[PDB]
Amino acid sequence: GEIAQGIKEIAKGIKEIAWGIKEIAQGIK
Amino acid sequence: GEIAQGIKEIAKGIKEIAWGIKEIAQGI
Amino acid sequence: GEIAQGIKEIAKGIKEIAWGIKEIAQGIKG
Amino acid sequence: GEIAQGIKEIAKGIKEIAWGIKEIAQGIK
Amino acid sequence: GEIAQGIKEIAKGIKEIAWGIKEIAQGI
Amino acid sequence: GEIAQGIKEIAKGIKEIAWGIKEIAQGIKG
Repeated sequence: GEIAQGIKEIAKGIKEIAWGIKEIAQGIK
Repeated sequence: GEIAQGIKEIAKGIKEIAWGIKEIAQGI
Repeated sequence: GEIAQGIKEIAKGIKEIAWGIKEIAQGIKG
Repeated sequence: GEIAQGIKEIAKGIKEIAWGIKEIAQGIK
Repeated sequence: GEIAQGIKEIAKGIKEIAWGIKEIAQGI
Repeated sequence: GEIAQGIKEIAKGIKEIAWGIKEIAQGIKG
């Protein structure tokens, strides 16, 4: 499904955002 | 299903983003 | 439902992100 | 609906995140 | 419906967040 | 669908946010 695909792509991007935010948080410390 | 799984994975990632944002806010 | 629960947990996390971003924005004012 | 309510609350929080990010972006300049 | 409207408003807010993040990245 | 379109536009914006966050993270390395 187009919706199923979109949700999968959002999940992937959110995982990448979570990683980058942790990098920023550690990089500020 | 696949949608239920995707929503669960998004919820998990958003919880992790919320924690990291709090760490940035405290770190600043 | 599992979807209903997931959406509720996303709403909760988004509220927490919104709070932290506001704290950062104010904290950059010093 | 619980889903309808959740989506409304997410939309509200995303609007607030958009505002705060713009504040940070301007505050960095 | 209400869900379709909410998803449209989320899409709009995410576009605005994407622009602001790019401004921060360029500003840094 | 309107929902299908909205989800696609969210996916696109989230990919762009992910890119910008990576740029910030690397840019904080200098």
